[PDB]
Order: sequence, then C-alpha cells, then structure tokens
Amino acid sequence: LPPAPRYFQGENTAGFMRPVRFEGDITNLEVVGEIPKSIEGTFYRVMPEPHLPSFIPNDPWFNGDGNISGFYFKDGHVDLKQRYVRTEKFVREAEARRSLLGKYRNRYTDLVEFKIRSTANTNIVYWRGQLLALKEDSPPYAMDPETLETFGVYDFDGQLPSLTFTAHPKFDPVTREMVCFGYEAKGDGTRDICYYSFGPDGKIAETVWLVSPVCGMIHDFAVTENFVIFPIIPLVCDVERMKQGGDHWQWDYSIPMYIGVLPRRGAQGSDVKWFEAPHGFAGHVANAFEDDKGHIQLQMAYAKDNVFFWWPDANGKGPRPGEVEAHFANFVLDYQSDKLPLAEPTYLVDDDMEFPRIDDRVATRKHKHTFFCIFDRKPGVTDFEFVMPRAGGGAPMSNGLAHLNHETGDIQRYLPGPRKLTGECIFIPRNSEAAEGDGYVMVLLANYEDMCSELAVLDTKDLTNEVALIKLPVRLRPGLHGNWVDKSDVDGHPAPL
Amino acid sequence: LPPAPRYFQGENTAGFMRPVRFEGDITNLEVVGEIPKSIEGTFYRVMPEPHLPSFIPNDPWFNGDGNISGFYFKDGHVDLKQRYVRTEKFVREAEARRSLLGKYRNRYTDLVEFKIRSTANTNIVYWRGQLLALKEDSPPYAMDPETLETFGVYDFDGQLPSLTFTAHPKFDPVTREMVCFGYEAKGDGTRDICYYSFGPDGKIAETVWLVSPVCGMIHDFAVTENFVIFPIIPLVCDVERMKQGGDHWQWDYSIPMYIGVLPRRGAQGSDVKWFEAPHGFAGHVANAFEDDKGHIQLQMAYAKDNVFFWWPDANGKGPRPGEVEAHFANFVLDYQSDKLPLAEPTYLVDDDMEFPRIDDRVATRKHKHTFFCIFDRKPGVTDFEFVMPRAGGGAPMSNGLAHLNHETGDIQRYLPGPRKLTGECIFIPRNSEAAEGDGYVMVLLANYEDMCSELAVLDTKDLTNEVALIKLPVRLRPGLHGNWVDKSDVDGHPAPL
Ligand SMILES: [Cl-]
Ligand SMILES: [Cl-]
Ligand SMILES: [Fe+2]
Ligand SMILES: [Fe+2]
Repeated sequence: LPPAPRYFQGENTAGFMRPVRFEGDITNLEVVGEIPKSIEGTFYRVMPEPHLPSFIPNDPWFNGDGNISGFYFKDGHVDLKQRYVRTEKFVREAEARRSLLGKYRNRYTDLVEFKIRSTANTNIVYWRGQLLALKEDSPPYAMDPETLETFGVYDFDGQLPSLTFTAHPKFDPVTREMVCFGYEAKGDGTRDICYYSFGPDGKIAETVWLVSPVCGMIHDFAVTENFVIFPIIPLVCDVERMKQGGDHWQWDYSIPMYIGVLPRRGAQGSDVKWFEAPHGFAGHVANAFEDDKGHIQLQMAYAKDNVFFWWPDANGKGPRPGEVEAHFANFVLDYQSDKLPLAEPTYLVDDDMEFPRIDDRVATRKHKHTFFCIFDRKPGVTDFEFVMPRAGGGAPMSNGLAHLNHETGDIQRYLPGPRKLTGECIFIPRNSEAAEGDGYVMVLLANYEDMCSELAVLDTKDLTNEVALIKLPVRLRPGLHGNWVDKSDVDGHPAPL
Repeated sequence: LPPAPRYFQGENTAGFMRPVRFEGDITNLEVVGEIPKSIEGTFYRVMPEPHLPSFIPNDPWFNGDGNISGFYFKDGHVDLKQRYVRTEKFVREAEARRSLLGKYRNRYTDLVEFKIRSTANTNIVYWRGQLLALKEDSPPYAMDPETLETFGVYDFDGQLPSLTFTAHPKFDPVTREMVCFGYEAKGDGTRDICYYSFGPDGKIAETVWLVSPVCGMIHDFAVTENFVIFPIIPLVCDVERMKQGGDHWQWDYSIPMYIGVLPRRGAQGSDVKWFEAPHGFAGHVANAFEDDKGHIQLQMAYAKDNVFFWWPDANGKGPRPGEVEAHFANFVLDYQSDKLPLAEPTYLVDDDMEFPRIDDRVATRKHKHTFFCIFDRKPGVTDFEFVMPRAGGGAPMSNGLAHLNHETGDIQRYLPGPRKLTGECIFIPRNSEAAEGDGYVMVLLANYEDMCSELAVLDTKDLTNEVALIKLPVRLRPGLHGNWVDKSDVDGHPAPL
C-alpha cells in the first residue's frame, strides 16, 4: 500500500491549518465582556479536519473528516463539546490507524471499497430532534444534538429517493418543510438531479427527477414560495478521467452558468427551464423570493472566474490563489419567459464577499437584511506580513463581517482586527417578537497572534462592537457552515414573522 | 460571596501556564521518528489545572484541580486520553459554575463546607486494577485505568486508618506490598503520623501510629527492607493561624530537618528515632536501602533553604524565585545509634536537580541508576529571553534530564533544546529480562516556540538522542508526578530483578 505518513506535511496542514483532532469537552469557557443572559441555545459548526495524514499529497481542505463543534449557551455561560462524525471513512480508518480513502470524490483511488464515502464535513443542521451532518456526495449522517453521538447514515425512514443530499437544504418558516435535492443523484457522473421535500411530520412530500444539461456541481440552491432554483457551477465531471486517477471536477470555460427553475409543487422533470446566466461561479445563495410581478429575485455570491482554482480546465488554465473575487449579485428570473439567456446581474455592494446569512424567519420570502463575510485588501485591515506565514493554505479567507440593510442601503462592517480572520456567522433573533435582523450575531475568529480561536458575540444595533469575546485555549481549524438552534424553538427552527 | 472572575488573570495562569481544561481524546498522535514497537503500556501523569478561575488572587499552582493524562502505547502508535478527577471540589464547583474552595489546605477560607478537600493533583499510581489519584491532605480517589472514570474517594474496603494518604507510596518489588503513610493523620495541625501497608491481596498489614516532633510537612518518605524513613520539611502548621485566614505552612529557621526511622514490621509508635539532619529542605526521595553494615543509605534531593519560598517564616523572611538549588544528597542513618545529630550529606552530582526516578524493580534495595530533572544556568542551554515572557510562573523549571550510573560515575544529559523545558520522566524496562536501568525514558516537554507539548521517547543506551518525538497539538500545563503501567505486568508493577 502507499506509505502512511505519521505526521502532517504540506501547506494545507501548516500553521493555523494544522489539525488538532481533539474530541471531548471544555466547559465554562473564558469570557471577556458579557454574554447576554437572554441567549439560550446552541451554535453548531462543522470543520474538515483530517483524523489521519492522507497518503494523497496536498489533499484539499474539502476532503477532511467532519468534526462537529457545539457551543451551548445558557444564562451567560457557554460550554464547548467537540466530536467527529462516525462516517464509514472515519471508523474504518480508525480501525486500520491509517488513511484508506483517496482523492476527493474519486473512488478509483481508494485503498478499500467504501459503501459511503462521506466526510460529513460541509454543514450541520437540525431536523426533527437530530443533527444532520451533510456532504453533497452522500446521504446525511444523523447525530444526537446533546452528546454529538453519531446514530449513523440517515435515509428518512427508508424514504430517501436519492444517493445524495445537498449540504444546503432550506427550511420554510411558514410550512415548516425541509426542502432538499441531490445532484449526481444516481452516482458518479450522472446528470440526474432529485428534488425532494419533507413535511414537519417527517413524511416525504415532493419527489421530482430531472436532468442537468451537463454533469456540473450544484453546491447550493434557492427556494421561493412557488419555485426551486438550481444554479450550476461550470465544474464538470468525467468518470473516464476519474478512472485514470484524475480529478472529479474540471472547469469548462465554454459553458454558461446554468440556472434551472422548476415549479415547487406538482411538477415533472420536463417542467424545468435551464436559463443561461453569463459564465461565472455560482457561490452561496443568500435567499430568493418572488416579487410583486411574480419574478424570482435570486441573491447569491457570484464570481467571473473559477473560485475553486485547484480544479482548472482541461489545459490547466485557471486563476491563481487570492485572485478571484465574488460579489453580492441579484439575478432576475421569469419562469414564463422563453428567453433562455439572462442579463448580467446587478450588484448590491462592492465588497469581495461570501457566506451570506439572512434572518431565516423570512427564508423563501422577501428579506431586507443580509449578513456576510468580506475580504478587504485595503492596506492595514489585515497584517498579511504577520498572518500569511502562520496561516497555511487551502481555506478561504475573510477579515470582516458586513450587515446590509436592503431598504436603506446602510452597511455596518465588523473588523475583528489586523491579526484575526473570520468564519461564517450565525444570526440569533433577540427574542420571538424581534423585528427582522434584530438580535445577535456570532462568528468564530482565528487569532493568529495567540494561535487560538475566539467566538465573538455582536449586537445587530452596533455590529462594530464586540459585546463578548469567548476565548478558546485551542485552535478550531477554519471550518464551513454552522447553525443556531434556539432553546425557545421546539422544532429547532425560528417562527415566521 | 467574593466575585467569581470569568477569565484567568495573574502570572500563575499566563502564557504556557494558561489552563486549557479540556477532557476527552486525541487518538493517533503525530510522531516524528519511530516509537519502538515493543513498548506496550500506558504513561499516566497528573497536572494541577484550575477548572474555574479562583476567587483567591495568585492561587498557587499546587491548588489546581487534578487532570489526568494517559498515553496509551501499542505497536508504535499512541493515543491520548485526558480527564479531570471527579473530586468533591470539582463536582460542586461544576454544579455552581464558580470556585468555592479557598486557600491551599485552609478549610476556614472555603465558601461552603467540604467533607473532602482533595484536588487529587499530585500523583497517579496503579494499585490492584485501579488508578489512585493522590493528594497528601486526603484519601486517594480511585479511577478506571482504561476510561479515566472516577469511581470515588477510596478507603481500601473500609480499612484505611488515616484521614490522609501520602502522594508518594512505595511499591516493594519483592513482597508486592504498597507501603504508605499519612501525616496530619487526625486532622489539621495534628502531629500524628499513621504508617500503614497493604499486601498484594489488598489486606492491610502494618498500622503504626507515631508522633512527629513538630507538625511539619512530610511530602515524601523512604522504605528499605527493614525500615521506613520520614524526612520532615521545616514547614510547620499552626491551626490558629489558619483560623484567622493565614497560610497552612510557615517556614521555621530554628529547627533541623528531622528524619524519623521506624522498624518496618512489628513496631510501636515509640520505636521511632527522630534523627536531626542539618537544617534544609527535604526534596523527593530517589530511593533508600540498607548496605552490608545494616546502615540506611538515603538518597534524595536536598536544599539548604526554603524551596517553597511563597510560604516564608513568621517575619516574611525567605529566598527569592530561582535562588534555591537542590542537590542529589546521600544521608547515612543507623537505627542503633543513639546520636541524634547527623553529619552533612555527601553529594552524588553537582547539578541543580529534582524529580529523581529509579528502576523500580530495585526499589527499597541497592540501586545503581538514577534519572532526574536538572536546571542548568550555563549560558545558552535555555534561551531565557524568549522563554520567560511566555512561561508564566508558579511552577518549577527543568531544562534537561540526567542519567547517573552510580558504579561508573558516568552522567548522560538530555537537553531537549533552548526553547523547551521538561517535566518528571518515567523509566520503562526494555523487557522483562532487561538489566537495571536498561530500556526507555519518556518525558513531557513544553515547547515555548510552538506553545505546544511534546512527549519525547529516549533509549537509555544514548539518552542524548530522541528516538521519537510525539507532537501534541495542545498544551499540557506543567504537571507533577506520573507512572508507567506496562501491559506485560499483571498487577501493573514490574517484576523484581
Ligand atoms: Cl458515536
Ligand atoms: Cl467520572
Ligand atoms: Fe457550502
Ligand atoms: Fe511530589
């Protein structure tokens, strides 16, 4: 077998990116300032964190084992619980005490045959009394919200129609449905998309099979009252490339960014319209909604080149690190229109941004507040001379949060400091009676001075000021998505406005 | 109540001394080099580590909650398990989410009435299938060797005759007895010493009550074939001082270092002879044995002034930090002699040293190998300019290990490097057939460059070279005592030579 390294080597595991790989508890975290005593609930986030050194050199960040963090808040105190998802990968590699899974989404490089290849490392959501740890190439893994015990791969009581479950399901605040899909839904390289939904009682509602024009990556999607929208990233899969040991994904400069629109209820596969946006990268969806005219407003991060530059085109052509900016874009779509090409989007702000969150009480409906990560290259904002040597590589960088009020156009920016970077934030309603976007924001900071992580608590009345700063004595590796589960919400999700 | 701080402040909890307070697992630790595959067993060590910020300012290091580390070795792989002892203190403070226990060994400063005040933070030993977490003001806490679950305060099936159990019991390799004592054995300020032993079947054997000439600290003791020896540190307790909120311990310049000698078997309390060594500080015992003439050779660390300088004499007089050196001393005692004063000891080496270990297969018998910590002020050995600002305070410093061969007089010194310090080492016999002192040495390093801990594995054939260096991604706070439990030893203790 390929030799198993006994320590981590390479840029993707250097400095702040060095795996810690701890599981357990740290109760009564140190706090500077004061956590509002009314806050009660749990912040769950997931990070890729290789449990064992890969036999693949420069294994991408996206291929690390999912490690779940829970920050449990009550009465101004907070405890951390941390535990790896017991994926098939995790368990079998733990038995062997060496890495066995090979390249990202390429089973032909694995040292053993896996049934499920999930690292469960992308998102962690709450559904009907369980956590679901998500990875878009696989079904969810179900976990206990209290102990972070892994129950196992989850198939919704045998109802799951797809081999794949998106990392970005949407929760309708009115109907209390979880709206889902999977791409490559019948296996590697398939153009099959399965759109499906679950009612609050756990019964499957919608199940529609449709066909993608290309086998492209559909990372995120959008849901409105009457439509579901599938933006396709021009990364394309060829299984024959994979069989020769090549990458699952390869950029294609010759295609548009397809945006499929399907009726949300009662549709057939052939009812999908594949609109054609200008070539670019479909980033994370903030939210989508129907306006007065019945037109879809789709607000999402959008770049003009390949953000995932480590998967270039067939001739190795692509941007360099730190080159590509994504911007907060608004696309307009009309399902009635027979004109497939779409106009260039309008931009809501000028900042290089990603990881947009809204007040999920208005998800699928008109929203007027968005919180998002920003990366500002203006000199001084980040002390790059200090940070970059300590930072390692492989992971996106963010040096502030921004709050956009869509009505007024006002923007507040939180800047943690010159030697700190941020992850994706969460929004917490101040209480069940709070106005849209009124409450608290939490964000995990990497502190490159201390080589420690911190959890910042902000009040939306003044996003520039930290109300509290929770000081972890360990590093939490840069992660991906996270969610708030409020104690006052029985089903784990906030009530509609 | 006195206000509970919500983060750690002061020198005793700054830099590398900042509490981490994690419990759980890190499996498959990173290794540079190669762990000998024949090594099979567990290295247990304990560190004081406050779970909650004290309401006592500048609470000494010795008063922190006991946190147990286990390093489990097999086939060249190693896993870490870490868990706090569930003392009464730990449990009740965890319930309240604030500190409740007050000053070191002073119940009159506690905010609630404790039955047991142990932090169980001094030593961790193996006895009849359990770990015993030790603190000399209390009975042991029993723990599971595999899971580090706390069973509870342990009284040896109701046989424990003393309120107190030494942190330094001795294991006779021939008789398989655990030889014990407790001082202040009938409560605060009492001069009662209880000497007791347990046979390998768990039945109590010896129980002898004797009287100390002063209420002084007896931290360590020594056991020979026919005698037990009690060196008294000239720190003295006055309960009336304590009732006014004063220190449990206070140095007394006017007394000798008493060294009691009692027959090991069949004695009465009045059979003890209190010999009088020159005034000084009784450090840790390496080992003691009877020579051919029947004279006791007592080898221990010995200083000429108060090592615990933070507890000065009645007028506040004492040495400053880093001033007092301890030296590896040999005292000669004859139980037959009626001459109470003892001659100055001979010194075996010139190094400033502490934390002596022997090959415990010859404990209570003639030994000819000793391993010990050293602190070398020779320029360059420690980069103090770099380390001291990162080090915090309160904890003893050691910048190497030394191996003394007592026959040849040869000394090897392990120096981890200019920006690293060491804790107490363990010795592991190479196998059940190995000669005295032949095998492996392990020692936990604090790496001030990375602000991480490392576990070094050395071969006794060349102590200057690291065979393996296990790289922890977290800090383990400077700790106290630790022990090896070999898998090949049924009762957890090595077989006699
Ligand atoms: Cl589990
Ligand atoms: Cl326990
Ligand atoms: Fe994502
Ligand atoms: Fe000790």
